[PDB]
This record gives sequence, C-alpha cells and structure tokens, in this order.
Amino acid sequence: SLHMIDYKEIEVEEVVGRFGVVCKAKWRAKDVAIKQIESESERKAFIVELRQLSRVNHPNIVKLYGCLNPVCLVMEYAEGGSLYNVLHGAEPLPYYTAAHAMSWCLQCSQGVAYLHSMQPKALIHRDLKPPNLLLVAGGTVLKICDGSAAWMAPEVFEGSNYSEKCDVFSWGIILWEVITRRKPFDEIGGPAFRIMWAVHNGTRPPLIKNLPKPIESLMTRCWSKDPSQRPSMEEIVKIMTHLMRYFPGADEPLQYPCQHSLPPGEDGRVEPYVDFAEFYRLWSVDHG
Ligand SMILES: */C=C/C(=O)Nc1ccccc1Oc1nc(Nc2ccc(N3CCN(C)CC3)cc2)ncc1Cl
Repeated sequence: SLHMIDYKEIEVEEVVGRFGVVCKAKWRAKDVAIKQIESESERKAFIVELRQLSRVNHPNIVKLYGCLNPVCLVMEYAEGGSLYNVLHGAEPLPYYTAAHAMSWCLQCSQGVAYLHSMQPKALIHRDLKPPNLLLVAGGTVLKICDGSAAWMAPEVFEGSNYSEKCDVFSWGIILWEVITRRKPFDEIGGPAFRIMWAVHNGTRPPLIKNLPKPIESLMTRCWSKDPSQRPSMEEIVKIMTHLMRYFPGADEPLQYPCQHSLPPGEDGRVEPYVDFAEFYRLWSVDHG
C-alpha cells in the first residue's frame, strides 16, 4: 500500500544527520524528511525496511508518505527533532513537566504494542531509545521510527533467543530517563562493553527520590533480569493510560526555556527533574 513520487517533486533542502543520510525536504507544500541511499551496497537493506513500513500504520509511528531513483524514502518531517535532543541536546533546552514525561512514555508504549500485535509475526523494534523517538506538535506527540548498550536488555547482547520483552526493558530505562533528565549510565562511560558488563551483572539506574510507588513498581518490573517477569506492552499501556488521570496538561507545547543543571548522584539516589506534587495532590483527592 505504497505511493510513488517523482524525485523531481522532492525539493531536497539540507542534510539533518544519519544508516543512509537523512535530508530535510519539501513535497506538495509540506515539510518532508527523505532518506537517500549511500551506495549500491545498501540496495538490499532498504528493501526489508520498506516491506514493514507499509504493513505499519499507527499514530505514534513515523508516517511513510512514499521515489526510488536513487533509492529514497519519503517520510514525515518531525520538526521537533529526537527526544534525545530535547532531553540532553544543545541549549537552550526546553522545560517540560511530569505530564509531558508520562505522556511521551505512554505514547511510546502505544506504538510498540501495535508492533507487538502485528500479524502474522509480532514485529519487535529491538532498538528503542530516545534517539529514535521523534516529536511533533510542539513536542507533545511522540512517534517511533527505525551506543544502544544503555537501553539494551541483558539477554540481547547475551546472544540468547530474545522476544518482545526486550523492548519492555528499553521502555523501562526510558521512563527513568525522562523523569530524571539524566543520560542512563553516563557515570560508567567507557566503551559499550563496560555498560553491557554492568547491566548483565544486575546494575540498574539509581532509584528516584520521592518517586510514586506505583511508578517505581512498574519501572523496576520492566527491567527485571528475568524477561518473563516483565509486563507486556499491553499491560504498560493500560497502566500508563489510567495514571494520566493524575498528569493533566500533556497538551501544552514546550515553549518555556530551562537553564538545567545536574546535581551529582549524592548517595545512590538521584533527584527527579519533573515535579510530582500535583500527582500526589490529585491522587489524595481520589483516595486520601
Ligand atoms: C526515525 C528514526 C531516525 O533515526 N530518525 C532520525 C534521527 C536522526 C536524524 C534524522 C532522522 O530522520 C528524521 N528526522 C526527522 N526530523 C529531525 C529534525 C531535526 C533533527 N536535528 C536537529 C538538531 N540537530 C542538531 C540534531 C537533530 C533531527 C531530525 N524527521 C523524520 C525523520 Cl525519519
């Protein structure tokens, strides 16, 4: 169910970054992101990617508009950049709230669950990380697309036959990342294998001061060593959906500046970046 575009319609603008190269473009009075081919050697790689980018259609997944000469791909241009850039990119960094953090994660679990539910075979993302999570609509709508050791389940680089529960591990790490606005395992550093060794040994990001026990529970379950003890994405979506009742305001665009500074990890427990005062407030009104 694809679409063809005269490569003469594509108004190739400038490059944006990088498999292949990605260039901002225009096409039918809209902004568009195109993914050129780098050499003949990548002909086959582009193929498998387009077999699944047609099957897939979901709000929280990058839309493929539709062309092939030279091998190209026509996708929607997320003006907001990567979530990684929002969290840790070049200053000025935008200010965001606890509701933004939860909405981003909710929207991500929604997109992954659609892939896990794909027929006939469940499509596994295998590389869930903020660099691959793009933002649109003032940074309020997250969308998925295609040094990952920080977000990698310990059974993946273990070579074991893995499943879709490795994305659940990634999601868990991402939830800790938007709440703390910290790069996971930035203290370890070194080459990737030094993080792989740490996570494989059981190391996890530190716990968050004054984190709601429901959120702490879900986060830790998602990054259990035993994949079968991690919840399904369907379960994550459900839980995140019902928690949003206590996180209003995910619709407000990111527009306010932020001079963000990072306290060191004093005593194995880190301070969150977002504020949960409004959550404990709304929660007590329903309970007590
Ligand atoms: C979809 C997976 C993926 O890898 N996306 C992606 C990552 C990095 C670069 C390009 C990519 O592609 C797309 N990019 C966009 N939109 C976009 C806008 C701006 C930026 N910049 C601006 C600032 N610099 C410093 C860094 C990032 C990146 C991306 N939209 C769609 C797609 Cl497919």
